[PDB]
Amino acid sequence: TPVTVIGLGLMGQALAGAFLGAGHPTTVWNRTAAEPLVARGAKSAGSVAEAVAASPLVVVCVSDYDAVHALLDPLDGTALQGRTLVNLTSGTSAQARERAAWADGRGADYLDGAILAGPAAIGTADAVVLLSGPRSAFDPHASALGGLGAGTTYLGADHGLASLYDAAGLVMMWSILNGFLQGAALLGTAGVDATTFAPFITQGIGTVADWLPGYARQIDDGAYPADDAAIDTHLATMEHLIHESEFLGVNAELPRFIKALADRAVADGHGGSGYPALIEQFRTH
Amino acid sequence: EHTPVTVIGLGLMGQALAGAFLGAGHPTTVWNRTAAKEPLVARGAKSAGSVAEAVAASPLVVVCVSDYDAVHALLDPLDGTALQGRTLVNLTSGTSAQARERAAWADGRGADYLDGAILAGPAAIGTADAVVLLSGPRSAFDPHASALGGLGAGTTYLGADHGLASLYDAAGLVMMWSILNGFLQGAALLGTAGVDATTFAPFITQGIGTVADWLPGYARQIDDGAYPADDAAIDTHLATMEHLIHESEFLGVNAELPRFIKALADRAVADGHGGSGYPALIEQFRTH
Ligand SMILES: NC(=O)c1ccc[n+]([C@@H]2O[C@H](COP(=O)([O-])OP(=O)(O)OC[C@H]3O[C@@H](n4cnc5c(N)ncnc54)[C@H](OP(=O)(O)O)[C@@H]3O)[C@@H](O)[C@H]2O)c1
Ligand SMILES: NC(=O)c1ccc[n+]([C@@H]2O[C@H](COP(=O)([O-])OP(=O)(O)OC[C@H]3O[C@@H](n4cnc5c(N)ncnc54)[C@H](OP(=O)(O)O)[C@@H]3O)[C@@H](O)[C@H]2O)c1
Repeated sequence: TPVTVIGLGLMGQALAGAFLGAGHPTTVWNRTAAEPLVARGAKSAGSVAEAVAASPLVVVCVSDYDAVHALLDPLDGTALQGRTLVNLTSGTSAQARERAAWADGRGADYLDGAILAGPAAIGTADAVVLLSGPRSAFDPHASALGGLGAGTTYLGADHGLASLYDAAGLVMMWSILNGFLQGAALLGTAGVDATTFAPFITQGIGTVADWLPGYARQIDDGAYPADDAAIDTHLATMEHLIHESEFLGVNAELPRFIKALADRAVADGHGGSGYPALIEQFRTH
Repeated sequence: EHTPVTVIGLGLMGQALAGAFLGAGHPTTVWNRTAAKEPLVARGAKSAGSVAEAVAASPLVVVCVSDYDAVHALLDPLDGTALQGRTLVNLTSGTSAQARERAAWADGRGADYLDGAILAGPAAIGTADAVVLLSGPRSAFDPHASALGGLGAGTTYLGADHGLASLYDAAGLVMMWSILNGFLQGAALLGTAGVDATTFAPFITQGIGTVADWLPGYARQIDDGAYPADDAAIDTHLATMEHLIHESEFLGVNAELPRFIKALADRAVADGHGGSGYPALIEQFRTH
C-alpha cells in the first residue's frame, strides 16, 4: 500500500520513517526539499501535486492549518478525487470541520487527527495518534495507519474529536504542571527541595486520577452526591490555601481562582453537592 | 503495646483515629464536645468527663477537631501543669502559621508537640492506604513512633519544622483541585460533541501518568537555577495555549482556566524566559 507524506519537520520525518520501516512504498515532499528518507527506500517528489498523485493514502503534517491551506487549496479539483486524506496537523475543531467540508467538496475521504507524543515515539507502543472521521475513510487504511504505533486510535465519526481530545489533554497537562509549581514554591519557603517533594506529589497524582472514572459516572447522570465531601466542606480548606500562599509571599492567583469557582457553585445552591457539580461552571460563559 | 493514648475530637476522622488505637491494643481514652458521639466505648474505650480528664489519662494526646479555632477553644483554658511531660499530636488541618503558633504554645506549656495533617479519608485510617504526615522534633516523635504507626504504614515523619505537614497538605490539595478542574474543563469541551465523560476518563488518566513522569526531572531543573528548553520552550507552548482559548470561547464553554494558563506564560516571556523550559515558571509562582 503506497502512502504519501507531506511535511518533513521533526514529526513529518518520524511519520515517513514509520511508513518506510513498515514496508510501504513511501512518497515524500517538503517545501524546503533536501534526503535521509530517500536514502532509506523513499521516492522523493517534484511538487505537491506529484506527491498527491503518487498514493491513494495521503498524510499531511505541517506547522498549522494555515500552512495546510497554503499547500492544499491551490490543487486541481480532480487531484484528490477518490483519495483519502489524513491531516495530522494540530489545530482547532473548527479548522478540522472546515477541511472536512472542503475535502468532501473536492471528492475525497478525510480523517482529521492529532499526535500526542514526540517524534521519537512514532512507530512504537509509546506513540499516541488520534483519528476522527467516518469509518469508510478509516477502515480501508487501518493496517497502514496502525504502523504509526499501537496507540493509534480511532475516536469516531465527527472530525472535530481529535482536536477536542488534544485540547482536553493539553489543559490537563498545563493544570498539573502549574499545580506542581505552586506546590514547589510553597514548600520551597521552608527549604524543602523540589526533588524531595516530587515523589510525594506523584503518589498523590495517582490517587486523584483513580477518582475520575467515578466523577465521570456522576457527570453523565446529572447526579452529584456529596459522599461526605461536599463543595461546602472544601471551602474552608481553600481559604487556608489562599491565606498560606499570601502569608508566605508566594503567588496566590491559582488558589484564588480555585475558590472563585467553588463560590459560584455555592451561589447556585450546589454547596451541598459533590465536587463534580462544578462541571456547570465549566460549561458556562 | 498497652501504651495509653487519648483522642480528643470524634467527628468522622476522630472516630477513625480512636478506632485504629483500640484495634492496635492501646488503652484508649476518648472525649468529644457532643459526648456520646458511644460506639467507641462499646469497643474497649474509656470515655472521659472533661478535656482535662482526657489529657490526664495518657502521656500521648491526639487532637482532631474541625479547625485550629476549635483547638484554641479546647486547649487554651487548660492549667499550666496539665500538659507538662506529655506529647501532643495535633492532626487538625490548618496553616503553617497556626502550627508554628501551637508549637510555641505547647513548648511554653512544658510539652512536646507534633503538628500533623491527614491526607486520606476516615475509612483509610489503620490501613496501608492511610497517609498521615507528622512534623516536629525527633524527641517528640521517636518515643511514640510505634503508637503512631498504628494509624497506617503511610504514617510518615517529615522533619523538625512544625510547619511542614501543613505545607505538604497544601501542595497536595492545590494539585488535587488543579487536576479536577483540568478534568472538568476537558469534559466540558468534549461534551460539546456529545462524547461522555466516562468515554473520556481512560484517555485522560493515561495522560496524567505521562505528565507525572516528567516531574522528577522538572524538580532537578528547579533545584539548580537551570531551565533548558529541550526542544519544548515556553515560546513554543504559546501558540497552542491561544488555540485552547479560542476553542473554549468558540464552543461556548468556560475559558477562564485556559486564559489563566496563557497569562502566566506571558509573564515569563516578558521577563525574557521565553527561551526556557516550562519549569522556569516557578519564578511566577514565587512572586506577587
Ligand atoms: N514534534 C512534536 O513535538 C509534536 C508533537 C505532537 C504534534 N506535533 C505537531 O505536528 C505538526 C508538525 O510539527 P513539526 O514537528 O513538523 O514541527 P515544525 O518543524 O515546526 O514543522 C515544520 C513543517 O511545517 C512546514 N511548514 C511550516 N510552515 C509552512 C508554510 N507556510 N508552508 C509550507 N510548509 C510549512 C515546514 O516546512 P519547511 O521545510 O519550509 O520548514 C515543515 O514541513 C505540528 O502541528 C505540531 O504541532 C508535533
Ligand atoms: N473526614 C475527612 O475527609 C478528612 C480528611 C482529611 C482531614 N480531615 C480533617 O480532620 C479534622 C477533623 O474533621 P472531621 O472530618 O472529623 O470533621 P467533623 O465531622 O466536622 O468533626 C469535627 C470535629 O470538630 C469538633 N468541633 C468543631 N468545633 C468545635 C468546638 N468549637 N469545640 C469543640 N469541638 C469542636 C466536633 O465536635 P462536635 O461533634 O461536638 O461538634 C467534631 O468532633 C479536620 O481538620 C479535617 O479537615 C478530615
